[PDB]
Amino acid sequence: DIMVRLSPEPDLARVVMDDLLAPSLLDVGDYKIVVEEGLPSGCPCTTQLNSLAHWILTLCAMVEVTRVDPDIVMQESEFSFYGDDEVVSTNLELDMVKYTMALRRYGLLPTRADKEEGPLERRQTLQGISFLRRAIVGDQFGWYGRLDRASIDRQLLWTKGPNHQNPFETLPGSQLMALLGEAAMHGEKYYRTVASRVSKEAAQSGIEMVVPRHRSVLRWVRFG
Amino acid sequence: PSGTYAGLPIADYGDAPPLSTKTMFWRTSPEKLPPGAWEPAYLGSKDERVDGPSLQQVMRDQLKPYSEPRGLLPPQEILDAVCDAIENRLENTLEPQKPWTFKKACESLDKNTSSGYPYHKQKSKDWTGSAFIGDLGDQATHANNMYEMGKSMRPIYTAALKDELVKPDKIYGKIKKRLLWGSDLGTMIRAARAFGPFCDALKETCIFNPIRVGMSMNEDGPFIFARHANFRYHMDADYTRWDSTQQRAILKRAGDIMVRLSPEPDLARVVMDDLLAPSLLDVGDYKIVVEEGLPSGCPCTTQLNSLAHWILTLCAMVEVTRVDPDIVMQESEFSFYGDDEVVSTNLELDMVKYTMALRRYGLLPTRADKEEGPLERRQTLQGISFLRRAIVGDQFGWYGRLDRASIDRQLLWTKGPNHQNPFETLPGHRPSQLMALLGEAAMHGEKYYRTVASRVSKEAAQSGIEMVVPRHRSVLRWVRFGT
Amino acid sequence: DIMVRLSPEPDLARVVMDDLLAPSLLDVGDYKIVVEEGLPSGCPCTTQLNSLAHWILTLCAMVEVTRVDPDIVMQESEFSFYGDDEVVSTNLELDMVKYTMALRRYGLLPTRADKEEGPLERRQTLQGISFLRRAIVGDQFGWYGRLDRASIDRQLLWTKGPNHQNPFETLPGHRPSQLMALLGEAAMHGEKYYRTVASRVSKEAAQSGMVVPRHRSVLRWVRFG
Repeated sequence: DIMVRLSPEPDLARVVMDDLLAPSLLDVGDYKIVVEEGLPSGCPCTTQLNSLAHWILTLCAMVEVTRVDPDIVMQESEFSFYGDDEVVSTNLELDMVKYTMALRRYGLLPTRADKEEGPLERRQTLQGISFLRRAIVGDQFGWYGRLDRASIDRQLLWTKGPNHQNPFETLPGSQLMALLGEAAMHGEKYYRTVASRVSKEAAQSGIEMVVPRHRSVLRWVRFG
Repeated sequence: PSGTYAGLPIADYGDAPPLSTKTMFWRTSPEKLPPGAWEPAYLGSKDERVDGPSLQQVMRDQLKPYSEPRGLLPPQEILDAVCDAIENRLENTLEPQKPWTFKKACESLDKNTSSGYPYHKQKSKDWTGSAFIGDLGDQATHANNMYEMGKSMRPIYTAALKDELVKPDKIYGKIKKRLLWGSDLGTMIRAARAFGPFCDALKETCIFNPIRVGMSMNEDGPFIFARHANFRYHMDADYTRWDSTQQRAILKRAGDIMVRLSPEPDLARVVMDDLLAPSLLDVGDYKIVVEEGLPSGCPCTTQLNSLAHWILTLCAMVEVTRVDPDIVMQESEFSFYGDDEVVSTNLELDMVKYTMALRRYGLLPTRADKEEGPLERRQTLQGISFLRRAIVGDQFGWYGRLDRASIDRQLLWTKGPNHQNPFETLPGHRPSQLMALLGEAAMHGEKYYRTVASRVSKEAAQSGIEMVVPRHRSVLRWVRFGT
Repeated sequence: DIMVRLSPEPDLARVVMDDLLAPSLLDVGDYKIVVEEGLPSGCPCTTQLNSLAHWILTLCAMVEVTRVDPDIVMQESEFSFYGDDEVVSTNLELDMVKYTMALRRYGLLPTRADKEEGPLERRQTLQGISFLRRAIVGDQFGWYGRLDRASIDRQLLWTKGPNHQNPFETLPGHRPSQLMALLGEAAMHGEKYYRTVASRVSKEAAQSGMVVPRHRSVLRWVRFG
């Protein structure tokens, strides 16, 4: 309804949204079944819609805990929503017990990092939080998001290509420089490791590639 | 052979010898023990002090914790960052070393301990003063050739029980005897050649790095404690079952650090992979498979354990404070000797969440009052314990002082050959240990020094020769300030 | 008196100290004059003696200011004395006004770093204070004393040799250990200054007839080694 009211052609978007949010027909191959609830995550705009829903739910929980009007929360808070992914920063003293209780009451499934039962954790610093598979870090140059180490090693182990049946087939056929950049934000040690791996790899395939110094590629990815 | 021994899988049959029923501790005088005094641990079915279980049952009781579910692993980003920080600090601190020869690795071993599998022979029985010969010589040569070839060998550990003075409740009440891991000569030599350079280079910087393995309390102690006292808050977690509760992944990170700093990294990688693989412990009846815990048999096991302790502590502090590990490391001073720690820091640490993260990692920290709850944090270094010493400070500086009870114990008990009745009086020599005891007693004042001096004079005037009991001030100056 | 009473032959040392502290005969070339006061800084022990005097004076001022006993001062404080050079660390709440007043009353001439009149400055951190012409610095590895930059550049500009008249004459002689020690002292200032000093040393070695290590190796050698 928000998206329609904010659209330049509200009646046509109203019809399209009513069609989108009606009980959906999912084709599982054998039959077409009717899914009445959940999110139909197929449409191109589904990410914005999902993010707006996340925003609504979060604000609702905070108004249920603080009992103050949503504008008060929203002027005292900064939200970041990408579908199911969130980062919530706020100045209000939030009772995390009741916050988690209200979240679980809505049907949601919030989880602690230790995967144990109990209330959600709130920290006094943004460092360490994860967003878009990256960790939020800060230094004398400012804040940044750095891809975790597992994803870098993983993309060093696997490359994308045409569809095949045995995942352990080696492909006899860019991304390496992006991996080098993402590894530069982890220090000179990990950069040296990744640089050795890429140098050994690219000398077994295609063409040679310059392996920059840590400081140069770090400068390029941080301050472009 | 299949089955389950003490909750742990069975792999093969046991070639280990029977558990020792003797003790090395002798009484110094035929007088009656004071009530509540300490006595050597339970000695088996032949122990005439109590009727207790078999030593096999006590070893089973000590092996039960190794079957227990592990704790949670720290967050991966924190772990990677802290391991990189530790490795970088060691690179900045450690002096590069030259690879160890077979001769140097063979001369580094203690020849008064068992060779382990398969001979269980005292190393000195096949020692020439230069290299190994005989059975132990062939074992050593095979281990060395496999080391040079970069080929893997699986270590076979031998289980034993520790002979030591324990509180009487551990003898006349619920009987307990600490579990010891002995290693085989081949694995000893492999680990020596691999990590001798690293351990020695770490020992040369026992003052500037928290791994305090190899330090001398009387010479290097005061500096360590002044460095600690430069900081605001001080704590000691005093973990219970440190080795049983360790996770092999943390030990693998520590071993990666130890290998990356070694002069022969490819060979040390193979040796560490062999050390940290599922361990084969020989409990006498069977050879069982211990998949987790710490195999505390190898010569480098102390450095490895200390590094793991460092990793875990830093991880917990970074998980609570969310500040970078190097920032912690310049705002903190650690002292680690295996399971023993002293942590000094300026950061305002939420001891509740700190203890929560520690218990989440599988560790078992205990309060001083032995009651459950959060860890204690103090604003002074005074009272903290490290290497069985108490940290004290005065106008001359800081120092480590042996407790009074330990002094009384060493006055009551002396080490000698293995016997069956701990209350037998030793007719033999301790002319050197006694002077050290006099020095340790001097740090308690002239009264306690007079008492200890009376006891020493009485003990040496009823036996052998004698010695001149120096003035309090002279021996105090001698033990405090190097002479 | 302290130094004599602690010597193994106190009666023999007494006469020598009485001779040392008596009105001194200073030879200024034309005459031998009588210096009744001051410190005769010629004897081998003159530094220790001076330092002991420094100790006394410092302690006196503090007990005159704090009104607490000197042994309590000394167990609640840490002193460092090298003749006229000192570093005083203490936990006592010290009125720097009365401290400087008592020092100037004793004939001493304490000076601020900014060369302005007023009481002495006390800081809550040991970092930055100077002792033996070196600065006290601390890092994640511990504390250390590092020679200032000006002295390093000066020793790069000036070298010791035989006595001559024109200070701007260039010495034609071809210094190993001196330059290596200078490289070490420059290493404790960071890789930037170490690179500059290393370039200067190499350039000064291309006019004569060593291995210039990486910063980290020499840094570890001079810090821990």
